[PDB]
Amino acid sequence: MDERDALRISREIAGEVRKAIASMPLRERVKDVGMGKDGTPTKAADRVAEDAALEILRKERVTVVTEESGVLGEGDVFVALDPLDGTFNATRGIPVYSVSLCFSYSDKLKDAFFGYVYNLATGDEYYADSSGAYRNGERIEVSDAEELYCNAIIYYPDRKFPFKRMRIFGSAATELCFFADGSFDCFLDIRPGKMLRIYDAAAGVFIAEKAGGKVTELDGESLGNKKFDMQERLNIVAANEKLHPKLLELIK
Amino acid sequence: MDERDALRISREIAGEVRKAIASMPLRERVKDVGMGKDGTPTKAADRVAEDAALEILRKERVTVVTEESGVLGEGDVFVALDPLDGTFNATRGIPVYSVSLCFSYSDKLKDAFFGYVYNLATGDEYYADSSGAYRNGERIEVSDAEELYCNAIIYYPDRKFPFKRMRIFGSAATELCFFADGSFDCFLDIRPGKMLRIYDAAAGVFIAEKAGGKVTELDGESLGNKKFDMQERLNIVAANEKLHPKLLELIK
Repeated sequence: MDERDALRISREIAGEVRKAIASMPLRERVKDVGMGKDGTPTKAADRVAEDAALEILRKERVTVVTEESGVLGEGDVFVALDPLDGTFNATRGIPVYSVSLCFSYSDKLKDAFFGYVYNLATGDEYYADSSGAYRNGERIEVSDAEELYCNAIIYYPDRKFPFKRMRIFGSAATELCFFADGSFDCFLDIRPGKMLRIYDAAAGVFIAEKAGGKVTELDGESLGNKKFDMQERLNIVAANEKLHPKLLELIK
Repeated sequence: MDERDALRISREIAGEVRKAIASMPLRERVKDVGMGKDGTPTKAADRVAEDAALEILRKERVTVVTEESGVLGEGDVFVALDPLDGTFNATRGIPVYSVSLCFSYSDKLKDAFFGYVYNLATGDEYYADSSGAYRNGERIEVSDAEELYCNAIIYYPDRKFPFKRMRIFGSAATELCFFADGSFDCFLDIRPGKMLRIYDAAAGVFIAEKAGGKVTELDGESLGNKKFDMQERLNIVAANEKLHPKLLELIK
């Protein structure tokens, strides 16, 4: 498989996933249907979403990692999948939630060749391959935000901070694409618990990097060897080249 | 003018403003045209929305209160208007932005008789009146959660909090409706630098209260004396009756 195929498959899935959820009323959406492999409630909206995506990835030779079902298949191309990133918003009808797809030629983040995040409430399509990163077919780049006095997305502000704005929308994949296109100056998940997961973050991170952002763990080190399995966890500091060090500086 | 005239007027307004913004590209929305009564810039999105609103409004016997154009007119129904709350979101295609209107029978919030918040992105309509609070014409009520381990919108977390989730979406009027809804268990604007202005607070305050919430100043003071005219900005502590007393202690 290659980048154009991943892009064709991802679009297949988003189209099918968006119709599975769009026609499901909030009342149906919010009901628990099971417990995820990941340990949290599977909501009905997650499993309808998760089901439309699996019927596509099934016909392809891959190893998929997902929240509800977990590790699946035995293909050489690994897929980190969040069929529904922003479930809480979806169940509440808040228009910020996405499908997120990251494909890798190995079990580790550093071998990623495609990343895709599709917001299912707006039709906004974000992706990245070798030719760069795009929003709805258009080239995107991080901001040239060199001041600390900037627009941050952060999980979770814990103290006084110097940001012009602070936002938290409930969809990490999607907010990583808000960083990537330059609509926010940085993204931070510095929760000491290290609560962000690999299917949640991998499409976003890769996309953010293709758009020029620097994307590291808490301490500035590379995420390159993050594993596409259920037990991986991460923290994230992401901003352009000049701003990134100041941020690391800030939180240290 | 009565609560029924107020719904009719709000709806036509929602229509014009929805029409105009929907027609302009992001690159346009974001231009500074640009100086309003607070010293914050007026973006092209802001002006177009205001113009559409005001055109409809001051055909009425009203005093308009807006940040952009300040206090307009001399009629004695007072209308707190913000034609586009969530401007930063709107200019980047992030779909949480609304037109907000609160009609009172004096310049004081306590004489409020109608509140109206329309999601310009999604078409969600919230309103309240002496009959009750609605979302897309279905009556609503606030959650009844009683613990601080709840779902909170909060401008801004500065210390360690016990909440189950914290969110910050960039449109206080919409966000007070998320609370009004039960979607979120509380709404907190505790910023030491009380920045919230009455025209962004009044309607969602109005709707949340008709939906059963307790909504007061930061120390628990009543909001009925806050005025549609000027200089003072709000702090807000919004929650069901059982959680509100607890929130007041916590932000001690």
